[PDB]
Amino acid sequence: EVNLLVLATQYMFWVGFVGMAAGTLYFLVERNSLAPEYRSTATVAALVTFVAAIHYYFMKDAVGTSGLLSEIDGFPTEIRYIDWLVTTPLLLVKFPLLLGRLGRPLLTKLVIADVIMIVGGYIGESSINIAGGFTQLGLWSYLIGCFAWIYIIYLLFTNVTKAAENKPAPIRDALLKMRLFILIGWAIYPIGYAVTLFAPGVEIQLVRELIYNFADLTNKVGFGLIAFFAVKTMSS
Ligand SMILES: *C/C=C(C)/C=C/C=C(C)/C=C/C1=C(C)CCCC1(C)C
Repeated sequence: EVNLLVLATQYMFWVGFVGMAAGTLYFLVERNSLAPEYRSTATVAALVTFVAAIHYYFMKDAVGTSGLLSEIDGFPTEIRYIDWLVTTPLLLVKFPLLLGRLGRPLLTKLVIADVIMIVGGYIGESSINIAGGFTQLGLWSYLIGCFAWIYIIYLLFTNVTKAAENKPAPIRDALLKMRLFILIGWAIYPIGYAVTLFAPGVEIQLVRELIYNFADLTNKVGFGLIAFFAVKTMSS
């Protein structure tokens, strides 16, 4: 029997695709509206939504067109993590990019941590999927991942926060907003993992992907816009 939740998530994957495609085009069109020194801010933001767009395009093949639960296949975990592996670092660079051999140590710390977080997650999810339920590898990977994540938040609310003050108001204020994305917006994913780790089922997975879809829109388009307006405001 055809499933309404399945049809719904099929639709939402298109929403992700179109939202990401549209953000991508916005950033690319408004790039020359920027001083030549700020254009990289738009390009990096566009590259991220672009990657997420390709991710959401290929989700169409994971669910399929059937509407049947049992028809759900593909490699949606790999698709999502390859997206995450590329986009999360490209999102984190927006911090030292707004700041300015003086923003490179911060960047280096951000990305090592981020890489530990993402691949930890991948190892854990893959183990959970293969077993069809809780594994301790699934638990410890996660915890290590969360540690990396908390380390990132620490840098943003200390290192980044302090350097922010030495920047012009609209850049400083953007940087301070951006932090909350990583603290609150990014919290959605490890929460979704926790549910997955302790509550198996295809349907709950579809719901997590739904929520991730909104998280992503916020954390990629939203987060990109914030930084883009600062560099346009400071382009006068
Ligand atoms: C655009 C995609 C984004 C912003 C994805 C962010 C992903 C995370 C913040 C992942 C977090 C995880 C942990 C904090 C612990 C280990 C499990 C991970 C992958 C889910």
